[PDB]
Amino acid sequence: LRYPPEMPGAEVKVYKKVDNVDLKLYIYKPADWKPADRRSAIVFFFGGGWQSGSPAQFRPQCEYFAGRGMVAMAADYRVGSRHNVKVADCVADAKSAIRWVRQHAAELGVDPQKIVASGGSAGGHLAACTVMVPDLEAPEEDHTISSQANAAILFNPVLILSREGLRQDWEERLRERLGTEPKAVSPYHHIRAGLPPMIIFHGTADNTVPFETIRLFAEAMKKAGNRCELVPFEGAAHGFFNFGRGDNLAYQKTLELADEFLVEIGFLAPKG
Ligand SMILES: [Cl-]
Repeated sequence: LRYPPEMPGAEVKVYKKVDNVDLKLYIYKPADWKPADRRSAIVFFFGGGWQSGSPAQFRPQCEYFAGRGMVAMAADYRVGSRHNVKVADCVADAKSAIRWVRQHAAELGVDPQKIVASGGSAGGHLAACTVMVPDLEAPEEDHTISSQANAAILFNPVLILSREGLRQDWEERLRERLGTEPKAVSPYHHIRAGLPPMIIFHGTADNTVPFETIRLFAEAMKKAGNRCELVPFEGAAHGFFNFGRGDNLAYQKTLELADEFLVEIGFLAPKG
C-alpha cells in the first residue's frame, strides 16, 4: 500500500485543501462515460486505524464498479501518522468528500441522490458517519449541500465507539483520543428511523472489531425500520475482503453481494 498511490487510470481531483495538504479523489469512470450522464457514484475510504493506509486499498473495487457503469472513486483523508489528526478530523474529511461529489455531481456525470459511501474498518466507520452521524464542523465548503451519502457498503466497519448504553474515565480518555465526545463519532449511538440503506460484510472471527458489535448494530437498525443487510463471513478474520487475500474468494463474493445490493436499491442496472 504505497502512499501516495499511483492509481493508474484514475483522474485526480482535489476535494479539500486543509492544514496545507491537498486531499484527493482518485476517480474511475465507465468507458462510455459522457458529460450529462447521471450515474450512481461510490466513494471508498481506506482502512488503517485512522493512523495510516492508502486509497490504493480500494483500487480493484473502483475498477469493478466503473466497469459496472458507476463513477467510482477512492478518497484520501487525513490520518494520525501523516497529519497528526484525530478521528473527528477524519470524519470531517469523509463528509467533505461526499459534499464535494454532490456539489460537483453534474461535471462528474453523477446523480447527486445516488452517492454511495464505502470503506474498510476505520474507513467503514467513516462511511457510516457520512450516512448517519451529524456533521460536527462546518468547514470552508458549500454548507447548503448535504454531506449525507444515499447508501453505504461497509467492509468490517468500526460502528460502536462509546460504551454508553451497552466508566466516566474511559469516556474522558476517548474524548481526548477522538477529538470530540465519543458518541458524536459512534454510528451505533445515532441509530434512528429513516436512514439510508446499507450492507455490511463482517467476519465472525474478527479479533479487531468483534462481530457481536456489528450484530447489535444491524439488529437495532432493523428494529428502527432501516434496510441494513448483514453478511457474516463464517470464521473470517479482520481484512478478509481485501483483494489479494484467500485466493480472492471473499473479495469476489463481497463484490457480487455489493453489486446485487446496489441493484436492489435501484442504484445499478441489473447485469445483462
Ligand atoms: Cl481478526
